[PDB]
Amino acid sequence: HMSQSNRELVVDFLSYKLSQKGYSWSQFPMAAVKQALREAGDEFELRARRAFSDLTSQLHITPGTAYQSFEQVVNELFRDGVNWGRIVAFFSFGGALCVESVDKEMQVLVSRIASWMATYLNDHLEPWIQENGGWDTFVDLYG
Repeated sequence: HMSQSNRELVVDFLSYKLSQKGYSWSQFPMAAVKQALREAGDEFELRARRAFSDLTSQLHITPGTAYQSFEQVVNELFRDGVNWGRIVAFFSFGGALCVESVDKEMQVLVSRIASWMATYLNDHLEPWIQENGGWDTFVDLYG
């Protein structure tokens, strides 16, 4: 399924980001997409250094936060619709939310942000991804 493999991209990117940053990932061709996406998230974070401080303060995530609040905040990245750069920003933002969750001693949220990201990607982003050549196109652009 497209939807299972999207779930796998999310868990890979999150695990990679948590490992990279000194955190545990223990609550958790494909290989080329995963590799492209890890690298694309590194490049974006080094260059743009976005804290997404607007989005994070709007969501102010806690174990009581519902998917619909996550969805509403993420939509702000897509207010002019989807493109590849905004998808990269969405993965990097979810990795930032996992890191912030552990830092707020809300480690329970990591697993939940992973499900929420997979839900949002499969629902809102996959239609555009498929229309635009699927994840192969992401590899064509990002190496």
